[PDB]
Amino acid sequence: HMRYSLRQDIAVEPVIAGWYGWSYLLPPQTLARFVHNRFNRIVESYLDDPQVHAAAVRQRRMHGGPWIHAHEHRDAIEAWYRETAPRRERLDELFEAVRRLEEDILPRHHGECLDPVYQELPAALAGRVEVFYGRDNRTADYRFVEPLMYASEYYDESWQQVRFRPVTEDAREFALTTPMLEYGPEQLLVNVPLNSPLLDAVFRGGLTGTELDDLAARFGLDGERAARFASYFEPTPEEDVLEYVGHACVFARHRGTTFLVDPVLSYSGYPGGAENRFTFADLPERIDHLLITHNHQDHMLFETLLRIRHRVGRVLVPKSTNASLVDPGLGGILRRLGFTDVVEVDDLETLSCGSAEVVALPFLGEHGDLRIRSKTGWLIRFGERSVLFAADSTNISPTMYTKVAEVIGPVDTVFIGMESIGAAASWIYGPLYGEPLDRRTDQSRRLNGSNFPQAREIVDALEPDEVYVYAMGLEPWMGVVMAVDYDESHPAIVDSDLLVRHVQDKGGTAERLHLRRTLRL
Amino acid sequence: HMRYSLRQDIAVEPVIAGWYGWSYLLPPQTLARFVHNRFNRIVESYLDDPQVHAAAVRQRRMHGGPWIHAHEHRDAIEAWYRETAPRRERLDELFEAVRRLEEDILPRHHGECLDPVYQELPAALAGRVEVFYGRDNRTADYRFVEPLMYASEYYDESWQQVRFRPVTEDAREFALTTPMLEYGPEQLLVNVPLNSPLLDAVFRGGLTGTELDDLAARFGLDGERAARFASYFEPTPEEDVLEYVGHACVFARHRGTTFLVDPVLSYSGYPGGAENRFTFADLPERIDHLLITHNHQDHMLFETLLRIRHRVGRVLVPKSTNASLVDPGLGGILRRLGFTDVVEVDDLETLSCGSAEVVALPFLGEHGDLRIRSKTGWLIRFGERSVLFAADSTNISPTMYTKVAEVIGPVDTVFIGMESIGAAASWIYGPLYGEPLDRRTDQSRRLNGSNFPQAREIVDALEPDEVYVYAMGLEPWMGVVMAVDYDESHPAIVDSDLLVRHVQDKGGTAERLHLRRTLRL
Ligand SMILES: [Fe+3]
Ligand SMILES: [Fe+3]
Ligand SMILES: [Fe+3]
Ligand SMILES: [Fe+3]
Ligand SMILES: [K+]
Ligand SMILES: [K+]
Repeated sequence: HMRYSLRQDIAVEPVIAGWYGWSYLLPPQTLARFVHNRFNRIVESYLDDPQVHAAAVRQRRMHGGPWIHAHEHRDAIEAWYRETAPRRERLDELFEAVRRLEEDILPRHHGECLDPVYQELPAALAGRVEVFYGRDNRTADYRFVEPLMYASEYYDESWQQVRFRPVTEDAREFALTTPMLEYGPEQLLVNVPLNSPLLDAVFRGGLTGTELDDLAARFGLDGERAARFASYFEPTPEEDVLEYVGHACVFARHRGTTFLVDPVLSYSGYPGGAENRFTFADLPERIDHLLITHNHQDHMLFETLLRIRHRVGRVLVPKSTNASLVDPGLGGILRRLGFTDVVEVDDLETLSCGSAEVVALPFLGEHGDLRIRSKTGWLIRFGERSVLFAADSTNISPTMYTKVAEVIGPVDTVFIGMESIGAAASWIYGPLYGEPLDRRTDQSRRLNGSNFPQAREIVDALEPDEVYVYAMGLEPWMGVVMAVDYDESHPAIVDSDLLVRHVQDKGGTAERLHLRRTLRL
Repeated sequence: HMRYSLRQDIAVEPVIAGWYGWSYLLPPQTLARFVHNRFNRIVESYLDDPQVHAAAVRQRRMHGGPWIHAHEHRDAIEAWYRETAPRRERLDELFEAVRRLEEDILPRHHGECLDPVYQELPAALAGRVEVFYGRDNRTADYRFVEPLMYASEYYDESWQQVRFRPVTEDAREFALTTPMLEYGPEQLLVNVPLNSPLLDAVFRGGLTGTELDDLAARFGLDGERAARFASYFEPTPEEDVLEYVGHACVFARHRGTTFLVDPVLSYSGYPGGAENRFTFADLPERIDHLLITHNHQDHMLFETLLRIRHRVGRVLVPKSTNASLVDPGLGGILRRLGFTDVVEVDDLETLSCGSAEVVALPFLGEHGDLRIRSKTGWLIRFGERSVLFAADSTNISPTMYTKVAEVIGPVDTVFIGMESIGAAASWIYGPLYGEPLDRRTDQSRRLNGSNFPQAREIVDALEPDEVYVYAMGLEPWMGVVMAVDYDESHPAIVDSDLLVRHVQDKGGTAERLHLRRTLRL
């Protein structure tokens, strides 16, 4: 009996409360802030004049701004907006409760026992927060008891969906500001929790035709919708490597153990695409260790994560207990996505992984000076050979990498990002703030990685033989999550050219990676 | 050939920079605060008038205050104080650097990019801190990069010792405020890192006479000192349990797997002691899982921990990344003590342990409203039977245990502390503050556990059949670390009597435990 698997050219996009899914949309407290302060404003702006959004989207320099890219579908958006009104109002109860805690309850205390705060808590937060004083012993603060927030009614799995659609080209349009509706007859929007075993059945494949119908039924699909689901399937078709796959994503194998860092893959089975890409079909059966450096949209892509989930053994992430709006727990987020073996690792702790050893390295900067602990570089020692994936690590704190080198010893290879001009922090995180900063102050708070002198100092402290600049946002499929417009005048490109020369002139190898590349190890 | 092991009546007391060893003395940044703000003041006060300390120590109600109990040994103390002056001055460089960061550098910023802070850091802190803004986006704060602090010169293992001495009775004198010197010819003070494998050789024992001499030599001992060491040794002499051992310490075995929570043991081999105590000699060969609820002096006793270390498989502790002076990393502290398999667990995460499952439960309160995340209750499910060790958990946040019960399901047995009148927070933590609170405000900040209504609500939310009140500080050997003076008028005792009745009157079993007790499971 014939067996079928998901086509390689069909993307399954994640959806949370109508929007393309990413980390900060899963915890209810942070969803509530984004809905209230960002998403409702984008929709209401659109429904008051669709032509402004049309005019912005018509221009590539505006891509990544607060614009609905599906501007021709006013009625669908309007109906979607009115049907979900009770979900917005439930969530606004959590929004208001946090506001009340922050503005009306906590600032009334000045160093005395905080027991009376708990007796005054809004119902949405009762039993689900902890309060305490900061370092001055007088200014009250709080954090969330995160798993009780996920157990609350404000975390609602029925608001989660996926949208199936074909992929017809390498480039992807910016997706984070457009409601995720079934805009065309080729697309299918299905109600399903992002952690569902049903999604695993989909991605694992190997199903008979009748099994596919059982699966379609468990998804509540019938009729032409079930036939469309079926049409997304087609008859089903070990020594060392290090492979640069794209942006910050690198694949390795060592003595049979596999590793994938900051995962982002592209698709295949459509004509006209670039050649020699590392796509989903190139993945091995098992990904023993998945490593994530930090919680930025371009390093943890839900769409990629859900598709590879069924192959993954263990996930490694940086450790945080902040349990705040700017820094929700990454491990908790990954477990809500259905990853069941997640390990958090602190500064300079070591963990053995197959035949290799992984060490977490400090990662400072690139987070707009927010109190965010969820970031690290990963050093992997593959026997005698050690590789650092530094992602967007900076050298804003001079001497740290010298101090780190004194503990970790020598490193042979360094992948380092050089996105030296980054977005304003308020663009990514502003909806989470209690109130805005004044505008000129806000402008100084950016999400910058290493420029040339910063990278130079890191490489000099660590003394690798090979240095690759990566994580530059050049691959067209990264357009889902960032603006991908490139020229060799860009300060970032110039600064990477300097770094590459610097390293060449010291006797090492160096290169800014552009597209897939097989490598030493 | 005859073999020898450490006598049961010989205690090996930990010493850090001259003082009895406990958690907050190991990280250099917190040692520096305690030395500068507490210990130097106690010594200088003593050396100006020994008779005040004599007069305080003469009275039991004062025990636990800032008093040197070895008051008759003025010259030894004076010489010790003058010989260690260069260690105090090295440490004062770290003290001053932190002060400068907190008072002069950080308050100059008001929301703008913090990069220039790093360029101004004192040398002691360069490369070893991270700065960032709090929730208001304008008030700057910081934390330590903890392993770089341990790699710095301010963390100095040569300042660590142990002191061997006989134990001749159950009661122990309060030890935390008296320099740990060789006050008598029966005592031996040895320079050795607290994490040394040499200490493991000592505690494991089974050594021949000549092996003991090799060991004495590796400790740098010769002559009469080596003979005194030798005299501390004597010829060397599996179904389910739950055993209350003392204060908050409970031992369990389940399907062969062993568990020890909040370890504190007493000694034996001396006449006149209470009968039927669970002492070091009663330990099994292996302690598979060691669990610590929180980082208070009466729940993590270095003296007990070092002695059992060689038997321990894995340590479980609450998770924190605060990396602050009030909340240094517990896991980092345990690894510096030589424990090599330590796992940190967050709110409501589960871990399988032998045949049982452990779940961490939220623990709020009893920490003076400080930002301290290093605290949890432990739920162990031993097959069908589940036991909660709640330690000093409170119910200051109404509804939390109801919300927790909705996630964890039913619990059969609860051990709960009821130390409802606790010390002032500034007594334990005050040396770590940047400056004092005004005195009347400070008085409201206490380290209280559950009183009667608080315990009642917890038991009511969780519905156990057995409830034991524990962790009451009644055992005489807890005098090392707290004042042990008891009467049935004490509000704490009365409130526990009410709780015990309440539970009896609902059909369950209940008891305040006093001394060792074998139990159900
Ligand atoms: Fe980033
Ligand atoms: Fe990035
Ligand atoms: Fe306590
Ligand atoms: Fe206690
Ligand atoms: K829920
Ligand atoms: K050191």
